Amino acid sequence: SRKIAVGIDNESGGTWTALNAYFRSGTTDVILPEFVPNTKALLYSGRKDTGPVATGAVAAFAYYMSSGNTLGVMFSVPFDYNWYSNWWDVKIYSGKRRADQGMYEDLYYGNPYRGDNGWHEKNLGYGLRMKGIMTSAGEAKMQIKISR
Amino acid sequence: SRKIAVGIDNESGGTWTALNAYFRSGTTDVILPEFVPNTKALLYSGRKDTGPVATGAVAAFAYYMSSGNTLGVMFSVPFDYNWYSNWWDVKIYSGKRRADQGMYEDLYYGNPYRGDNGWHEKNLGYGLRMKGIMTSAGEAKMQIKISR
Amino acid sequence: SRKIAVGIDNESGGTWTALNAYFRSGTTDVILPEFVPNTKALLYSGRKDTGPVATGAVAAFAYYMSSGNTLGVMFSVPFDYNWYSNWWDVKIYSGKRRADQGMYEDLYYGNPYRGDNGWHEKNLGYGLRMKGIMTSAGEAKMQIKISR
Amino acid sequence: SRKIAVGIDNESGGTWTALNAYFRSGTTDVILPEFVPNTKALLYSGRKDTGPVATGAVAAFAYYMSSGNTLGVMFSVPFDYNWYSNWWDVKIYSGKRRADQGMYEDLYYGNPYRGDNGWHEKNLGYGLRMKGIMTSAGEAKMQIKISR
Amino acid sequence: SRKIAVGIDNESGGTWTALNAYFRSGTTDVILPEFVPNTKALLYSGRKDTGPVATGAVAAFAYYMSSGNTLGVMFSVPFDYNWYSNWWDVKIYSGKRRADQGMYEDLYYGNPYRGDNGWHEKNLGYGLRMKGIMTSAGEAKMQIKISR
Amino acid sequence: ALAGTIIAGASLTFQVLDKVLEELGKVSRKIAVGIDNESGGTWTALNAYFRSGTTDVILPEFVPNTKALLYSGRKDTGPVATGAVAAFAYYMSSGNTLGVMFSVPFDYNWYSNWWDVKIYSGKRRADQGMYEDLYYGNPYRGDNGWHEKNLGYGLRMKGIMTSAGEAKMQIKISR
Repeated sequence: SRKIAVGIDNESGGTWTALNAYFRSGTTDVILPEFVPNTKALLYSGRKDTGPVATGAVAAFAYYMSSGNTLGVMFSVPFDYNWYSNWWDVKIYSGKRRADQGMYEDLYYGNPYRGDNGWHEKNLGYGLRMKGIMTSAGEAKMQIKISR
Repeated sequence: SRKIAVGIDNESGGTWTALNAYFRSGTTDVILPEFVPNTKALLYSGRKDTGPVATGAVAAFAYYMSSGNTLGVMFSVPFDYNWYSNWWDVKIYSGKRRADQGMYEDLYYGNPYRGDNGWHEKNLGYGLRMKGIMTSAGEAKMQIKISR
Repeated sequence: SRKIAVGIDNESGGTWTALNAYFRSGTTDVILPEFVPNTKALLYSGRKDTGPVATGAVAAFAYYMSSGNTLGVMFSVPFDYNWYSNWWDVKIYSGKRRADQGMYEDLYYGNPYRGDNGWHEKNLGYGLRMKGIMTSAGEAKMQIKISR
Repeated sequence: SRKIAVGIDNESGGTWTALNAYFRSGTTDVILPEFVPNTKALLYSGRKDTGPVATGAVAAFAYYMSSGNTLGVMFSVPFDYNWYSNWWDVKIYSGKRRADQGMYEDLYYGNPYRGDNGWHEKNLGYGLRMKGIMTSAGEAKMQIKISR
Repeated sequence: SRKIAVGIDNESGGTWTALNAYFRSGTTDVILPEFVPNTKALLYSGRKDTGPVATGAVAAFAYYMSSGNTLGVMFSVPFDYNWYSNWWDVKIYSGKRRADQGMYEDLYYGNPYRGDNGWHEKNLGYGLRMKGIMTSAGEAKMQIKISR
Repeated sequence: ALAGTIIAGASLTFQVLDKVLEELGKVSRKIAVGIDNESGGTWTALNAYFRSGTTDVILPEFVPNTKALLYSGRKDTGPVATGAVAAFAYYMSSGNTLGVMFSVPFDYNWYSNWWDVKIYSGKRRADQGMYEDLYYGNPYRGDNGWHEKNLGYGLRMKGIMTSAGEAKMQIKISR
């Protein structure tokens, strides 16, 4: 039972606009919301693919803020923890950058915060910064505080 | 199992009238809602045939806007993903064009948007544009925004 | 079948900032609440990992006192009471100290209070005294009152 | 399937605070009430060890009153009623006395009242009088009216 | 599946004080209430022993009339209807008498009332008069209108 | 309301009859009992002799004038194949015993639905003789139809049930 709940807050004073959600592995059961206005919250979810397949649920999605840049946020809940370990990363990409294979490659193989059930903080730049955390359970929970 | 639930935004400036629900593959448990008023949402569904039958889920839908043309839309959630994938496409067919094999071969075999759970935007013509996305999961649900 | 509900009262008069929650074994279905206002008691839980795996519910977690100090709380809920038992403790670590393997080892191998369903008192220093308990049951509940 | 519930009235003219609960066998899924103010009825419960164990929920708990002494209450719901039997007693102990193995055996091997489903009254002393009961059922339930 | 709900109304003009509840076999899942005030209805219940044991729920209990006398109720629902049958009786005892083995002896071989769902009427003496009835099934009802 | 709660004589209709019938819970041999009180006196609960069958609710102790009663019955719950065939005796305040019977057997293949209402002389507690005399005087078959009988002593009866085991007493006791 692998699934992830994603919650991101928008305080930056601008309107957030949906770009896409790329899925290296796994799938979602809910369509990602097209808008999350200022002083509002975002909800997203995912799950391991139906059927007895030994693969994780690894995906990322891109979100367009009113600032004209794009958040790159990822999650990775794996089926096997023998080698795979849960990871999550947040970055802001200049301009309108669509989430894709390369976005997950960059965020996963850059400095993705370990899913050690610990809050992680860093300045995303562009006057924006993230406070996020994702749990290490087989069914993971994630929550990101985007701060200006 | 693959059951589809389709919602579409009618912000095209004209109330839509349901013409027919051409189901290339699979069937549904609800009737194509006849009227889609302005500033409302149109909900429909579809699902594989009951029983262990190796046939996918494809249907093509037509609606008559007040602009004098007809929207041509279809969905495709295959039975076996080993050889096919999720697909969709949105078009406007001139005048009175009922849903049939026509739009299915014109769109699914034309330039269909991949069912990769990504937001797609293009000008449908006649001063109308579409904004849709549908998850790659078998149990998928899609939102397609039609605006003038 | 092991789990533990964790609740901490914040009488200290200052909001507690969530730092992290290191888990030596086991995971959680809830995230660490980022803020703990004064006169507001925390709610949290920990649980045994999915599967017939011999893993316990043993973890430590810390918060940031508004006084600029780190308050760390540990619990111990083993799966096998034959070789182990319930254990819990609080130890305050000056400044910003992250909960880690060292946190868990030091709290579990210092003077941790037995989960004998018995209330325990000790002034944790820095003008803060802990009053707490956690039941011997494998599906225990933990309640700690932090008094100034 | 053995069960024991504890409800103690407090007409002692002062505040009551929980000291600890000692369980020779069994455990409780609830927290000892840190406070049972005057003219307010205590709430407590317990049950045998979950699993195929041939041990009942035989236990006792020491509870502190504002009078300056400890009220000690024991219960004995056995697993094998064929050799064993239901039991309960309450003794008053000078100063702060903590429930332990000695406390359990004293309240068990002293003059404990039978699980006769019948009210028992005896002068506990120190201005405190006891009127209590608990059923002979395996799901025994105990109620004591502590009055002056 | 042997059980009985036992009720008595206190019209006698004074509060009734609970004394005890002697049991030869069977037990109750609810503590016998401490008092039955004037113009109030008492609720009691009992059940057969847990486990596949060839036993019924036969017992008795006593209450103190505030005028200064003890009233006691007998009930008997056997497990094996092939040989034994339901029986019940009530007669007020002088002063304060505890329900016990002798109480149920005198109340079960003491001309018990045949609970064939038919009213049983006699004067208890001391200015008090009973009125009660039960069914003959394993789940009978015990309602007594004690009146002056 | 409840089987046993007193309701007005006009209130004891077929609707309330089936309501109390279904209130007890669905068993094949289930009987609803309710007797219209136009007898000119308050009825007193004598007893309910049960050669067979059982029930949950109690005889209404007081049945005031212009105020009928409610009652329900149910088949036995055990390893015995019998129906809810039984009877009970009432007593109007006019000074006589109101004796009613209700035969709702488990097996309609051999036995059949029957009922009968009589005013037995004096204080006549319900017993085996009660039910047997009511069943062998003139047992009214469960024909889903009314049966009218002069009860005597300035009393008469008008009652009915269903044919099947889902019996339903709504009997009008008049002058």
